[PDB]
Amino acid sequence: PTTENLYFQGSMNIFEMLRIDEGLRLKIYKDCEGYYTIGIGHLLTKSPDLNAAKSELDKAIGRNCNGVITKDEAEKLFNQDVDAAVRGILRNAKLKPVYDSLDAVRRCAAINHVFQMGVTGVAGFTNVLRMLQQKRWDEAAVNLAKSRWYNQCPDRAKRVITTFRTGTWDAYKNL
Ligand SMILES: Cc1cc(C(F)(F)F)n[nH]1
Repeated sequence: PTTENLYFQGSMNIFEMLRIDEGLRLKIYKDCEGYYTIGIGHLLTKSPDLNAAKSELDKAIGRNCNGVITKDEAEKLFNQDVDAAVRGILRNAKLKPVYDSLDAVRRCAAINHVFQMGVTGVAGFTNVLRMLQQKRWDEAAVNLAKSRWYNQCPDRAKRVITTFRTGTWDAYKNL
């Protein structure tokens, strides 16, 4: 690896990781599962009612948005959502010990996974949790690739799975 390649891990963190997986959109859109989304992966609601999504947006941002936000507002919401996912892991009796056992890069993959799926969803991968704690990375990655989370929307999940496999940032290189 070049001097520049060795610097690349210092440029990657949970914010950059999720920014790649979720993208950045300033207008309400439907995600791969058809849920109204905005910003960097902010799920507004699971209701099919666009009006509900706009109401949630205005609540979340604190002004009359009519379905559009600024980059700065997207980033604020993004930071709040990342903090929520981290807090969700750390207060959970099942996730915390697994997360604690992980290296820094795999901890990012964990926060990412919880950001995407929510705490109970993630805690439901009983076997994968045990595999991660036991450093059975290949098996963990194979089992993650069976999940509806990955299979329903592979492009959003694939990088995270690879990261659980390797504990490196390689999946986020050369976009
Ligand atoms: C499958 C899984 C476990 C985890 C965590 F949060 F580290 F426990 N995140 N994703």
